[PDB]
Amino acid sequence: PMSRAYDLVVLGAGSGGLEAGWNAAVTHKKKVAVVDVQATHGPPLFAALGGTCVNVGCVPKKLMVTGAQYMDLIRESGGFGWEMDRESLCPNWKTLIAAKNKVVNSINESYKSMFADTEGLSFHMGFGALQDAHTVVVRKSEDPHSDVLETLDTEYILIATGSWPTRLGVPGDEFCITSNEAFYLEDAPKRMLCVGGGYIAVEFAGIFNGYKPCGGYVDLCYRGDLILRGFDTEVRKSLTKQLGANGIRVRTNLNPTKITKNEDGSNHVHFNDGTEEDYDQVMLAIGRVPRSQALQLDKAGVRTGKNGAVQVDAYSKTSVDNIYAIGDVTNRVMLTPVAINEGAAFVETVFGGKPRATDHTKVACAVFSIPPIGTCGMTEEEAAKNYETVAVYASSFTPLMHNISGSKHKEFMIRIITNESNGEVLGVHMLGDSAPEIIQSVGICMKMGAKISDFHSTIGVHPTSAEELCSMRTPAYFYESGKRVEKLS
Amino acid sequence: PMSRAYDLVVLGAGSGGLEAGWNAAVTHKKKVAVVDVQATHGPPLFAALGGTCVNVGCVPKKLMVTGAQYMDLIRESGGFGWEMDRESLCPNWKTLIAAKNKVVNSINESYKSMFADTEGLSFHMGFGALQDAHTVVVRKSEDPHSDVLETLDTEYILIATGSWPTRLGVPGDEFCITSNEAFYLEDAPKRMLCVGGGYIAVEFAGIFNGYKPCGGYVDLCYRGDLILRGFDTEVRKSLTKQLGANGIRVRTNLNPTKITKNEDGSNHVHFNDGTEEDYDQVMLAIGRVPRSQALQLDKAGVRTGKNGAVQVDAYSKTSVDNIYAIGDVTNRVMLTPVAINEGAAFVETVFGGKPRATDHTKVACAVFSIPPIGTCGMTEEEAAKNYETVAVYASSFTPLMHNISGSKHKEFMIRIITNESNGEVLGVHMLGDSAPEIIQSVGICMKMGAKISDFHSTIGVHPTSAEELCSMRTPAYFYESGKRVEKLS
Ligand SMILES: Cc1cc2nc3c(=O)[nH]c(=O)nc-3n(C[C@H](O)[C@H](O)[C@H](O)COP(=O)(O)OP(=O)(O)OC[C@H]3O[C@@H](n4cnc5c(N)ncnc54)[C@H](O)[C@@H]3O)c2cc1C
Ligand SMILES: Cc1cc2nc3c(=O)[nH]c(=O)nc-3n(C[C@H](O)[C@H](O)[C@H](O)COP(=O)(O)OP(=O)(O)OC[C@H]3O[C@@H](n4cnc5c(N)ncnc54)[C@H](O)[C@@H]3O)c2cc1C
Ligand SMILES: NCCCCc1cn(-c2ccc(-c3nc(CCc4ccccc4)cs3)c(OCCC3CCNCC3)c2)nn1
Ligand SMILES: NCCCCc1cn(-c2ccc(-c3nc(CCc4ccccc4)cs3)c(OCCC3CCNCC3)c2)nn1
Repeated sequence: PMSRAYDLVVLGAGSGGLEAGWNAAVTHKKKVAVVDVQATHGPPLFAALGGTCVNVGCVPKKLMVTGAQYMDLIRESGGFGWEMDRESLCPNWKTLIAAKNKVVNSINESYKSMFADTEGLSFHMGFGALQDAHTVVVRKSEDPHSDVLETLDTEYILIATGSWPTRLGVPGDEFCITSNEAFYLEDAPKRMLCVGGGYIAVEFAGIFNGYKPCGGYVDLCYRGDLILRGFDTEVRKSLTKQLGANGIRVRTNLNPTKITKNEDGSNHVHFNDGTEEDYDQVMLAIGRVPRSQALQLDKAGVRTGKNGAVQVDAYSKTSVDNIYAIGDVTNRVMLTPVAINEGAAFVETVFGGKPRATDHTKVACAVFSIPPIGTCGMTEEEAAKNYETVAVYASSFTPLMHNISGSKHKEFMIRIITNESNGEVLGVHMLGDSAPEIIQSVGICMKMGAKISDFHSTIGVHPTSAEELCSMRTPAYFYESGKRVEKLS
Repeated sequence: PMSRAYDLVVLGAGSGGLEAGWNAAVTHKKKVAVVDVQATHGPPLFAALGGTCVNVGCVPKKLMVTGAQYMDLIRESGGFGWEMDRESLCPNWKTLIAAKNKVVNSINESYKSMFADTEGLSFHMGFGALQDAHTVVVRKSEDPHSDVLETLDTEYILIATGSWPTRLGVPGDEFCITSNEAFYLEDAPKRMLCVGGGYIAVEFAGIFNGYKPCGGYVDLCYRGDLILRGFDTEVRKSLTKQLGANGIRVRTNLNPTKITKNEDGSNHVHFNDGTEEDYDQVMLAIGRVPRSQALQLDKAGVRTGKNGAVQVDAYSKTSVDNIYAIGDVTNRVMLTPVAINEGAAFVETVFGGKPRATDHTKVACAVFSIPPIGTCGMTEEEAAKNYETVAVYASSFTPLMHNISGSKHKEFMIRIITNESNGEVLGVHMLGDSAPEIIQSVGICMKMGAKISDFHSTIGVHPTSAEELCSMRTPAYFYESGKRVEKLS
């Protein structure tokens, strides 16, 4: 049947969008249109071809986290007998950004190669918006009276417009920055305030701390008692302690009430406790909400809810049968590899014939803090709620190399959460160098329903930090009927 | 029954010995005597309380590998904008050794605490030798006419005397060093020749290369075509290439015929090809044979064979019923965690009542080369022999951070070997930073009989090097009836 210009229009050329578009085009010879707002990373729109991850997320972030680590690694080299002037050690921030821009730019460039070279896959630059269930309009600007560039007549629509940082909404909010603006800063700031206690706040605290000029400092300021909500409690306390030792002042039960601009350019910040303080820059990392607010979803009749989240079934389908939505715009787990899996499972479902729903349980993630976190599965707090009897295995050690490096604060931590019944591993929570690498392969065991038996029965790899997974036999303590107990009934 | 001084005498206070001794003593309240030749690391005997691993193996080696990495890491920091004088960058070897000695010393010290503090576990310093099946004699020196220090009357004997470096046996052999002597060298050598192509040769090449003074160099000289026999062929070629780029000259089908001492202290080395060359030091790493040659095993009638290996059944028992032998002295897999498992499984078998034999299949190990290797299970060469149909998955990439670091030679490599029949994963072979950490948890999956299905069905952790395990769906090529084929019948 030769009806409609495109089989599939994809709003958002990000992690979810491109996977879907590319699969649909090459493996199922479908005609696929992919809409995004710019082809290259940067202000004023930030996101681009490749999406948030490539342009202003996972990729550039980890490049910069890697950069800031050299501060620690250079300190540490001295114990191993690397004499070299430590007074001459101020990192050049401009050289880092240049390098990071070069790398992101080459990815954007390799995505233009993809489109020109791949048959039946076209890229449409502007602002997508629905008109009906079968029509997506592309505009110059997001202002819905902007000149219309293209009207894409399509059989299926896939909404993959991702998410956008949330603002603080107080007198002074417009003088603060976010992840987006942080990546283009001309100079590393001397006096830096990271507002928030989520993984972005923490990762960027670590970056700024590494790239701070001589005499500078980083405060991390959080609404609540303990940073990294929904992470292992003892891992969060240990990281709080290690950010401290690395020179990051963590402040809790603290919220800016007001920001005003000083004469030199810096920002005055009033807080809850009465305290006033001056910062060269103030970065809000207080959450990310879906971008559905300009897609005019009301017009097509696709179902919205909790903060513009696209209401979606297991197979990613909206209220309208031909319109699907994946990634951060759905407001489930906001990770790149999830969106990629949802997009892959969308093409298999609709165009493959072979239906599949993404599996959201025990998906491993990481925090690229200094030091880093690797986690997969559930905290002991939620295990003790959903499970009769729960064993908590726990082990903390300092790798011998830190007796030499001077970094004696760098406790490596592993906690495993069990179902007593059958030994099943419900959660693994690691803090320390290499954790994100180790957890990936933990995530495979946990997928295969690994019991604690399966860990301690594995011959170890010496000397390693991971070999301590296979040395955890005796539980530290338990939970029967969701209350902590010294020992088991 | 109150008969015999000790339930158990353990010749060798190493990885195997101490595990066995300690388990027997605390968990089974047995009376345990542990014999070793000195309580502290160092010349002229090197090994000590804690064994080869703690004193002159895994532990000090990795400390020094960690040290040498700083050479690369400091180079790499520049791309991320770490300005600092690179002309002022010669590592102080004396500071490294001091530090490494401090660390090993504290372990030796913590093992004396263990003995004094632990009831029914005594330490007997000298040279063990059998007299009969129930009597171990301890002598001042290994000369079997040395003054006798103790006669230990015992019900069970456990031989855990480990192994010892092999010599080259040519005119000049006595002027060369080994792993043992390398660890106490007063100065880092300017012109270093590592003879051998085993993991020790390669790891030490990397150390010397990091700690070489200004203008110095390291040659790695190997008998055969390709270093690291019994490793993935494409991993060995890739590492050969990366040692090259890191400044190590690899030489193959090359063997020293003769070494003589020069006037200044250096060594003249004649080779096969006719070539003569001068080296400040020459380190032989050409294999390790059991220490059974002074235990006078002939007297007790315990069965020897291939190079003094103690002939042993699955449960570690010698020809004599009450005498067992574990670790490198058996000449199976010569790794610390194996010996520890054999010792643990000896105490459970004999003293526990609950018999168990160590499982030697798909045990993950690592090479602390620069860059490092993580491997578990079988090469495609032996898979293609023992299996009808074999799939080989393979992927090589350069992490984006090396576009910035300048280290563009640092290809990260993963190869998986499958049984086509059922998808089972028979082998995983990784080269690159973090590999030894990643392989540990691969070793758990492979223990649980993971299929390739189980890998690619796992949501990935972004951005990571390990997430490329879960992105390998299409085999690179196969093997039916042990011959390589482009594609499958
Ligand atoms: C600072 C930061 C760090 C992160 N680090 C990690 C990490 O380490 N690991 C990880 O797994 N995840 C990480 N994430 C999360 C990751 O970026 C997202 O989960 C992922 O990008 C979501 O993919 P998506 O397909 O939902 O949308 P995106 O990848 O965000 O793609 C959405 C695209 O839609 C476009 N778009 C928006 N509106 C329109 C419109 N009207 N018309 C057309 N196009 C439009 C945007 O320009 C954008 O390019 C990070 C996120 C941030 C912000
Ligand atoms: C340089 C090097 C690096 C290594 N790196 C690693 C690594 O990274 N990972 C890994 O898993 N393995 C590694 N190994 C291997 C590891 O050291 C051995 O596999 C392990 O130590 C074997 O333990 P064992 O119990 O068999 O004996 P050992 O640990 O060697 O203990 C034997 C002990 O017996 C004592 N002894 C000898 N003869 C007598 C006697 N007559 N009387 C009394 N005592 C005696 C010795 O003094 C010694 O202390 C390495 C080995 C070397 C040499
Ligand atoms: N007519 C059919 C045959 C067409 C055949 C065809 C391929 N390309 C083509 C073009 C590009 C890419 C990519 N590049 C990156 C960025 C990688 C990068 C960039 C710079 C430096 C280092 C690394 C991610 S993806 C690509 O990968 C396919 C996978 C998918 C994964 C899901 N997302 C989209 C890409 C295929 N050009 N022609
Ligand atoms: N009467 C019964 C109760 C006795 C109770 C009792 C314990 N100790 C005791 C004493 C020592 C150690 C060790 N230390 C290291 C070295 C660790 C180290 C050293 C320096 C710096 C950093 C790290 C390895 S092991 C130990 O660990 C038990 C496990 C075993 C594992 C198998 N090998 C032997 C030790 C127990 N002292 N008193």
